[PDB]
Amino acid sequence: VLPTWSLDSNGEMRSRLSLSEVLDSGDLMKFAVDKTGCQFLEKAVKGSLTSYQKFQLFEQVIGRKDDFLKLSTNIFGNYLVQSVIGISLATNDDGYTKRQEKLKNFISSQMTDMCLDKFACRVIQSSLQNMDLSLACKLVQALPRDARLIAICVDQNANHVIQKVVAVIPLKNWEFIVDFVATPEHLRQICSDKYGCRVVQTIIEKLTADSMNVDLTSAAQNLRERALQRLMTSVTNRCQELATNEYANYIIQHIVSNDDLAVYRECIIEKCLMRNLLSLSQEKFASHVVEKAFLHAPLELLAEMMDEIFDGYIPHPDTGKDALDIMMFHQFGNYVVQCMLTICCDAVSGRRQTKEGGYDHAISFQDWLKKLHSRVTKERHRLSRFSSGKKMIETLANLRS
RNA sequence: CAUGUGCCAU
Repeated sequence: VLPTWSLDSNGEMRSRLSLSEVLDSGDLMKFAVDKTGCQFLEKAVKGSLTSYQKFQLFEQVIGRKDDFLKLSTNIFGNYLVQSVIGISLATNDDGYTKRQEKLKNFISSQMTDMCLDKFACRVIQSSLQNMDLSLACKLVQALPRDARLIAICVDQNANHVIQKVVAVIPLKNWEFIVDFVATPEHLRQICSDKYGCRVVQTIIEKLTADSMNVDLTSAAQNLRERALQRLMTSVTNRCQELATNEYANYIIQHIVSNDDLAVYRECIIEKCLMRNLLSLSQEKFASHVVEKAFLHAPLELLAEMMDEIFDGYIPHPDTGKDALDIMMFHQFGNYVVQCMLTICCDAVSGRRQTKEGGYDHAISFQDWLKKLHSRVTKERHRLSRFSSGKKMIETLANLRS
């Protein structure tokens, strides 16, 4: 595959082969897509480069559209393109603006195809990270705004381009991605997907006013807050679909677990989880969300949650004597009951705070623990047959000390 | 029932 003027009598490259010989020969494309040839170029381009060698490298690697696209989508050549891009941005000569402008053009024209390509998406992320801000923002504007943007968010490779944008580009230049994701149909498709949920999760974290965003100005905080409220509105409106989904349940858990998103935790608990705890506790994926709600709900909402379990309506009653008995022995609900019991034991033993709003809720935790202990005592025979039941009994048996 | 799900990609 390599041109014969570069091989040995054994079929390998000559030791005294130089970078200028490859650049002057016009056969760089044959080396860059070859295994051992690309690695020669990888070592060569990181040595000392004369003015003309940079001239030749820039032209042949990032100066021709078809050659640039062909190398960016190659299993080996994509590494060479990333190396030359880095050299081009560290070489502040005359054509520093021409080369970066041309590089923008080559990428913008084939933005969707290279995002979806396993190897060219690496060129996108490297360019977003190292290009000047004003140039990197032009690549962001080149992202599609239709159904192709959904395919990017759910692609195994293209989703990292969106994650890179979120990480290194200011929110002002990718706010349209937030409002695209917050569109209900797009949110449904994206949050039902393995890679799409990580994209939405990364967006939520960046839009959170936590310790990592304290460096923002007031204008950047206001912009971030408005984008957060819009996205949270769509998330909370589809909370039932998301909490029960195999992938989106991690997003609802993150929101409920994050103190810096407390307003949306309480919104999720009321609009979605309340009056549905019994049904959701028997769900494979939503039961994890119910555990998080019990762990992190404010004490006023927690009291309503406890009261819903202890004296809750069972519409269309069949099996189980009450909601507590159903959950106590259900294959998934038993983890919720263990969570309820551990919360109450931690509160009674001074391991969990019982004061909120200035008033102590210890008397309520005492009442909930008394109900659970009374139930576990009367059910001890059947609980002894289950792993969960053994742990519930031991939890109450260890609180005696 | 000694029990119940991910992303982390050349």
